[PDB]
Amino acid sequence: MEAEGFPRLFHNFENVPEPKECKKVGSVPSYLTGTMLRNGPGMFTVGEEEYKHWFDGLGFMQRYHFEDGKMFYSARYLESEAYTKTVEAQRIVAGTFGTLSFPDPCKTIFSKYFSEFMNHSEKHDNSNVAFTPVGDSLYACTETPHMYRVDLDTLKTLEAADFSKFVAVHSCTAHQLYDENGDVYNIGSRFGPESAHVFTVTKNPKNQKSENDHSWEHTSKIGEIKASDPLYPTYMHSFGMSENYLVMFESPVRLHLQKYLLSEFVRATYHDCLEWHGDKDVSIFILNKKTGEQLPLTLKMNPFFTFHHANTFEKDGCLVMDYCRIENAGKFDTLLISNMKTGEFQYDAKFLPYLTRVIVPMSVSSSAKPGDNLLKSVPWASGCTSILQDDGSIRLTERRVCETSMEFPRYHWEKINMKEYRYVFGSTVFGRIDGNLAGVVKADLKFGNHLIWNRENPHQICGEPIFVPNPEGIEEDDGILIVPIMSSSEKQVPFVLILDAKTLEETARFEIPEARIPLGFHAFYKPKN
Amino acid sequence: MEAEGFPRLFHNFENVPEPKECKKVGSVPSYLTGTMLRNGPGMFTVGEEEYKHWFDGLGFMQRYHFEDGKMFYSARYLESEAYTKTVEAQRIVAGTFGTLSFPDPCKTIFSKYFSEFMNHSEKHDNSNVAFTPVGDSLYACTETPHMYRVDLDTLKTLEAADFSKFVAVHSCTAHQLYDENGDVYNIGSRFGPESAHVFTVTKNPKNQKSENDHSWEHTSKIGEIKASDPLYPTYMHSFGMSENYLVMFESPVRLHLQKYLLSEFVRATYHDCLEWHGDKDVSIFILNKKTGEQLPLTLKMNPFFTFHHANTFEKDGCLVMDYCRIENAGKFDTLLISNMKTGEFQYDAKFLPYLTRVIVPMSVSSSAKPGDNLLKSVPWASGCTSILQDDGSIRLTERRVCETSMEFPRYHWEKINMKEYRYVFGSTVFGRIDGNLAGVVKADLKFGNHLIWNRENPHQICGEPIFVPNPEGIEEDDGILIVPIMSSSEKQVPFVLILDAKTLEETARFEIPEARIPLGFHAFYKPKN
Ligand SMILES: [Fe+3]
Ligand SMILES: [Fe+3]
Repeated sequence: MEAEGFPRLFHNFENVPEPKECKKVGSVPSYLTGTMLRNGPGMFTVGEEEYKHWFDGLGFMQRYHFEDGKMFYSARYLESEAYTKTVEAQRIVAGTFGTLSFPDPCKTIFSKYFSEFMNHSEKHDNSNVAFTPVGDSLYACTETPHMYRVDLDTLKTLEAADFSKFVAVHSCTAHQLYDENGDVYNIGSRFGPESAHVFTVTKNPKNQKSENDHSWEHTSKIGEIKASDPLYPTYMHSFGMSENYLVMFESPVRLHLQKYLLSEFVRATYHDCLEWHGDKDVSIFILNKKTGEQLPLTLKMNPFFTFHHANTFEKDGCLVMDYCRIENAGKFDTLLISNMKTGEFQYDAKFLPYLTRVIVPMSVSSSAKPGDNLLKSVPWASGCTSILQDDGSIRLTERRVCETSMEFPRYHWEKINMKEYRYVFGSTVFGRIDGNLAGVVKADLKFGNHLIWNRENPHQICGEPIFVPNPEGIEEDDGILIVPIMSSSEKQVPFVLILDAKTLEETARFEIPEARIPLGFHAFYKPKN
Repeated sequence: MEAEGFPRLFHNFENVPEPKECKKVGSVPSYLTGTMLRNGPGMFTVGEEEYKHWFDGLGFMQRYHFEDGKMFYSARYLESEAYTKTVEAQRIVAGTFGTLSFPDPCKTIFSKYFSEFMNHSEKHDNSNVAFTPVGDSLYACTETPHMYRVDLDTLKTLEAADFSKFVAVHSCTAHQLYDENGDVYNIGSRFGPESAHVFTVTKNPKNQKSENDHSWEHTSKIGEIKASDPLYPTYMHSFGMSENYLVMFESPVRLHLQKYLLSEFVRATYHDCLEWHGDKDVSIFILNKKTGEQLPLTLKMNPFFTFHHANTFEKDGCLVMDYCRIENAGKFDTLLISNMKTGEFQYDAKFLPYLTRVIVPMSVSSSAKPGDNLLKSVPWASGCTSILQDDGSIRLTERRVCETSMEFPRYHWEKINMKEYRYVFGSTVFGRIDGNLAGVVKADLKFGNHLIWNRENPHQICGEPIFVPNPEGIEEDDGILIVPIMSSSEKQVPFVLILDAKTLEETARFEIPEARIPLGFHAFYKPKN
């Protein structure tokens, strides 16, 4: 394992099976009682073989448990089929986002399988992206229907769950959204000659007669919207939800569907099948949550990609969408492990994300004429324009909310999910081209008074910040942020940073009693009460 | 069209239908009476679309006719099916090596054609590579069975010839070798679950019951050798021939056969389907020309690729093979038109070719022990080793003949084809990494002095040198070289350079009365007597 640099983060992690108390410096509030589960990649080499993409590493989950003003750390691999098969074969066996599976001599274009492959859907279950709450439990997810319930206290892998038993989808996001009733929404792709994006809701099994309090059984299709090009449907990482609407971008990142359906024979990864179609406008697709009907407006924007939406809400007949905008994501080669090991991913200017707002008029007034900015009468919409076109469509321009590049956006879900709001917290892990020292950004959506927490040295890397509210608080930022601080150097111990969300001033940190924590993805904080 | 640079060479050429006398400076020998036909790419744009690879341009043939101490120039497109379809087009209609045609909406994996595609074979007849003599005529060839007879005087496209009507191959080289009897040898690939390399002879249609004196009908399989990996057979550009043997390299450039067979659905070019398998040794495959039996020796080398073999001959029970060795050819992306337009192709150090010799022992003595260099008692084999292996195989190492990078090798075919010899003439068109000005190289295979003719300015590009013998001569180099000098500048007229082969000193040049001649490939000189 290398002493310093990003290669250090790509050596295999080992289980930390027993929770270890972490060295605390500072103080935490009385309401910091709960458990944060973090998902991400942890196994990058198997024997002499190496995974290719950041998204590929086998899921290695961590538990950050807060109790009596202390923090306890543990970590374990997810016991997926992908993991078990690879550990038992000491070879890369299961396909992942960007690494080939072992070639099967019985699956060639000259074998009988070539006559059966359309009947088959190969299970991809490296659920290393995030955790999704369903009733009383958390499920580890990736961008497939194949999930695992995970024990909050022990990180034990419990039973598998197959989303596609309830709705016919081939892929789906690992970023399901949920509301105050605990109902869980997703969008998935059903591939075919008329590929469609399928919008789903899963009712909270606790609020209804169910087989158990963590069941997915109450899952149904809300509606669906066809891909513009059925053979090149958009890739999708996340989507947005307001009180009444679900919204997605038809991005320039497209899946080459015929190549993916044949990928076993042409020996292509899912990653190989992504293409950047810069010659096409982005479209906004909006579905009514109650009727399942698509909003009848054509909504076009200049090309861009977003991994993550922030919050989404309705105001004055408009749909407000915040998201982290990337000018040209390509096909995500920037996040190949070879390009991250050098650190050069951080300086790919066209790939860096910036928090961005777009404002969609949900109706066009009868007095409006082509060329009119339909937002001109919306005072709070300054910096966005949504211009009526000659053909009745609308062209939307965005406002960059913050000049500091940021991603992994989070907000005060308990108070203002699906409502007008002021703050987005994010991380600068993707990089920066202006030399800024920022690690965590608190972006101000109303007055532009942004706050930052700076990385203390070049070996610190900020993870996704999680907002935990003060139960006795009233303002949107009355709470703390939990921020995992990863380390790319043996000179820097990893730690969990606790910030006052109002000021981004540190109140405590907890040093991890291990040399490394993963260059990970998303985390979920479950309060004890 | 730009005033200067390689982009000049990638604008479409226009027909020059009538021979134009060229401005002569200097003097030529009395025996320079004959016709040189040159093949190469000339049409690179169709409407606003552009072909992608150097190998793609539709064939544009030139005639350089030497007579009465004069040279006459004319040029015309080859009237293939591809050309005929394309002039009547506005987008790329005929697919080539590295460019797709427009997609057929009825040929998706969801259509009935997906059940029929293995029965269908699309004709690729852009015969733009070289000319091959068969009886009394010349045939324009590419790396497919589809050829055209071409009139020596008018460049008129005559009748098509389909090699696959006489032997079952899917592809074959455009670098057929021939002997003093006018027999024509090739190697072609028959793809399938046990892909094989098929070795062929075409008996001179003269001296035999034939439909005419240029017929391919007397074509038979000499034998065949299976690919080591039937789904990854080697790409092949050329091969070698001695008095009694045919020899080919199983190179690291491999065809991804499954991807190629499915290329209509995954929208891949043949070029896209080439891959560099750097982790594999090169194998030498040798076939006896008379008996069709494969040499029962296993012969391995460190990876490399060669476009062009030079001469090949037997001596003292060994098989001597000369060829232009490239360390890492990748999948030929260096020769994409985008990378040639910038001139940067000339400085890809691992892609540059170097004339090279390897020496194959055709038997292993009973006294030989593993670890023995089987060439140790062969005095002239210095710098080469063929070391017997523990498993009975032979591992061969090569000798770099000349330190100046060179390709398009030619030799004094009339005197020493298939015999021991001294000289290879070549061009530096592929580039150089040391800034040298060399244009034409005369390499000495007997450890002698290599001679060079230097380009006069950076806008001169040397084509393939052809050796024309002095009939009164005795020495191997008693003759002249004909060298097309292409121009990348409106300040430089293209011309044909006539060099004394003994000294590589110019005796004459003929200025072409056109602004450009193509960045072309191979040429054939047919003497008038
Ligand atoms: Fe994500
Ligand atoms: Fe060639």
